Amino acid sequence: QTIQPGTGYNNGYFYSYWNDGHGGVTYTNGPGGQFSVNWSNSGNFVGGKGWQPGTKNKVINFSGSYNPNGNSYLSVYGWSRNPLIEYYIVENFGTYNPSTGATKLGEVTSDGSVYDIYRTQRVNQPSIIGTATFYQYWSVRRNHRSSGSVNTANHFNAWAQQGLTLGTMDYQIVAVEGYFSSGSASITVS
Repeated sequence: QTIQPGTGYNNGYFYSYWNDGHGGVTYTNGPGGQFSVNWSNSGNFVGGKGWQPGTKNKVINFSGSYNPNGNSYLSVYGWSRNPLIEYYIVENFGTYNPSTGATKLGEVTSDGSVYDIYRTQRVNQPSIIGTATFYQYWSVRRNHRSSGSVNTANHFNAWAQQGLTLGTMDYQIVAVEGYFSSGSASITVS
């Protein structure tokens, strides 16, 4: 019932599950848009369900439970190509706000909360095209939650307004990410 890292389709949804090989993570696809993650003294991992490709105006619905113990995120997460960008619309997190130390590039209101916007840079890091230097875009929700709706156009438009351009979309998922933590989560996407 559980899987090792990979990508594919499961009950009509794209999934991606990646880990750094440290151990301590269990990823399980469920019926429809559902997936779960249970982790205990993990390394870095990212898993969840959605679409390949994403779109720039999707309304993404999610529902469930998210119980990190340590550094983890719950986000709409994905990539663009040309330019290569890794992006996040962060609905909830654990012990670390991923924007800590990052330069704030604005605010956007969407789906019941203000979000703060940031750009960061990854230097010679793994990516969907190989080792690369690339930007990351962040919207960080002020009011944390583990169910709701995300109107991705509000974010992508706000990012563009601020000079944060997206290329052609690659995948787009609701993802549970961890970085050397423990936790459990069970999320249904639509």
